[PDB]
Amino acid sequence: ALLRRHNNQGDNEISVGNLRLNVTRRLVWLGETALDLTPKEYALLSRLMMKAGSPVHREILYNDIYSGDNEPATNTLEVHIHNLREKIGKSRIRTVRGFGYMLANN
DNA sequence: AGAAATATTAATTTCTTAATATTATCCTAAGCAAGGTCGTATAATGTGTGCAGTCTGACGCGGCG
Repeated sequence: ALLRRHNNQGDNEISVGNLRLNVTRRLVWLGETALDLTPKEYALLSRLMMKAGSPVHREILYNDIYSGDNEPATNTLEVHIHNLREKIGKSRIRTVRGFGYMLANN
């Protein structure tokens, strides 16, 4: 409840185009079908959709999926975004060099 | 049943190359404001410190008879 009221502005459903995300139920809906999303990809997608339209920093994402203790040594955020874009479509997740990524609303 | 060891899918770093698109040097041409020099033909021809308040006592020393 807390997380939802603060970040998702109180709403239980994020509606961006054909993407619909129930953050409380952990459910992602491409159009009307359901998607099998790994934990990490779910976290990334959650964050991008909550801050709809506005690019999120790379470091914000890196913290958001990676617990302080287990921090890897190589390219992971990029691969996770790649698979998120493969399961969702290259159009949704636009790349903003230097300052992370952005989910397009328009 | 409550763990307690095992086989599977499955979520996931890790390189790797290529690649792929963005982005940021670079570099020279050119341009514009700024800084430096010349050129002036009525005639014009010598000076300001514009003073300075005796400090001062030996003392050096150059004279100085």
